[PDB]
Amino acid sequence: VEKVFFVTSPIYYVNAAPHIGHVYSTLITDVIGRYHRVKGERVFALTGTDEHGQKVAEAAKQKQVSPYDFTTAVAGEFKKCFEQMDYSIDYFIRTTNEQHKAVVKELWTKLEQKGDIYLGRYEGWYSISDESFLTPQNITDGVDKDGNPCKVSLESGHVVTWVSEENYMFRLSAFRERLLEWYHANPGCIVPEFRRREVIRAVEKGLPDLSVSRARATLHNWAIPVPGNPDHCVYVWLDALTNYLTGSRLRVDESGKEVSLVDDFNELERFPADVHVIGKDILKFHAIYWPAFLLSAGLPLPKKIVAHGWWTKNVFDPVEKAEEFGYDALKYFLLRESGFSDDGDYSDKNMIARLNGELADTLGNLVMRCTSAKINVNGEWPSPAAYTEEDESLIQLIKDLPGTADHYYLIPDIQKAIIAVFDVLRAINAYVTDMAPWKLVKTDPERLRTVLYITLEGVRVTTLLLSPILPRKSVVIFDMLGVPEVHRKGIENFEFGAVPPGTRLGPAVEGEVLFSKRSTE
Ligand code: MET
Repeated sequence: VEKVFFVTSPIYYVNAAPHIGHVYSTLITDVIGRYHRVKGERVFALTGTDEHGQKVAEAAKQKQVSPYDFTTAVAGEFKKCFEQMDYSIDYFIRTTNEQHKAVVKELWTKLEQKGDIYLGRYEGWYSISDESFLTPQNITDGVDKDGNPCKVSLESGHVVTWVSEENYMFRLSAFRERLLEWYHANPGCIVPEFRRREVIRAVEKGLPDLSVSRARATLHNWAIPVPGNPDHCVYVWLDALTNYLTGSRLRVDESGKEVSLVDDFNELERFPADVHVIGKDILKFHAIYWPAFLLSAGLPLPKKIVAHGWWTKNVFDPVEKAEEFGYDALKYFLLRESGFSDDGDYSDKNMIARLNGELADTLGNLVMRCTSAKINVNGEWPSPAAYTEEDESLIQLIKDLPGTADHYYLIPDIQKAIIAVFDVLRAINAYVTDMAPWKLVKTDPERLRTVLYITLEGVRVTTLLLSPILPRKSVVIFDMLGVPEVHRKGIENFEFGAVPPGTRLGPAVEGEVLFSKRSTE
């Protein structure tokens, strides 16, 4: 089916300021989005804030301001951060939004009508900071900010409290079999695989019913009322997970403000998400609860959930570090340095290593070589002569790259996609050192044409597939290479030889550097 490619970040709690956790999650969302736009598809990327809850109100209480003021402000801080980071997210959703609340009421009522919601009790442990229900096996001893003998979550380490409330309960136990079918039938639906195996083991152990309402007093009334029972409020997580459904039904205008909420999700061709980007901290909510709610309501399940190494909830300010090293450079580092186990190194020493070693020396260097007036004497893409077997060996790599990178982007594994491109860049540099085109201006012009054309085309294709990672620098590179706008996106232009010979380069700046190297501290 030809739909809108729907990619989402998680919606972040507004109890605190934007930090790297959120910037990272939304960066992954943004890159996936951009890739599918470069591929020439329709894209809706969603991000936003998660504004109801005991945890938010109790943080608004701390600053001694009303919940409406505190959330609006922090939401603003989030919006500004994402504009500074230079994402291309299509909409910013807020759970305080009135359209969103309508959708939550719709969904709640649908679940009630199915007989999947009932009035019961929850008597157990709860982490206010995680907004998570925990069994006694998931808790152990620890300390509070006041350093007293309290209990804490094994998951997160935040403080837990015992809760004994009469709650509206969701019949999650009844969705154990159908969830297991979904996992085993769609083995790519949770990524990476070891997290898929985690979710499956957990559901096989057994599922308790899930409390989906709280008594309004406990939430400091900062929540959505349960339809037809204002004594209770809706669990922040059913509220929160529903943002994806809300998002898929909002018409948005030129400026990014929402204007209309359609009745039927099919009208906009967005639901369900093709990728949900999340941190490992919130895997169970997205891989167990969410599909069960959607199963209950007769809605379609998402295609992929990708859970990364960081935690979604010693200073490291992204906006500071981007101002010091470059914006695209930082994004490159975060996407290249870590896969899906979180153990990677985020020191300056390392970023500089990757900035100099890879962005400057591999990519940047190569861009300057194939454009410089010394080597490229006519300032154009020359017409190639006949190809050696060494020429063919490089061309073959260039031709294979798009398919390879495409499979990686689709997993999705953005680290592996980058690596695949840089493998081809390293190869092109090797070909250039070997060919030595700087010598060939004097001795052999017929040959230089061939060498230079291949270089240029390798640089174009590598740059095209890197454009979701380095969106600004890719534009600068293409300008230098003189690539017409039409050839900068679309699967058509993944093919070798898309730009014809005789294409003129962009004008040069006598002092232009693509990536400037920085000192080993
Ligand atoms: C439905 S995504 C909710 C995520 C949660 N608000 C967090 O910040 O981790």
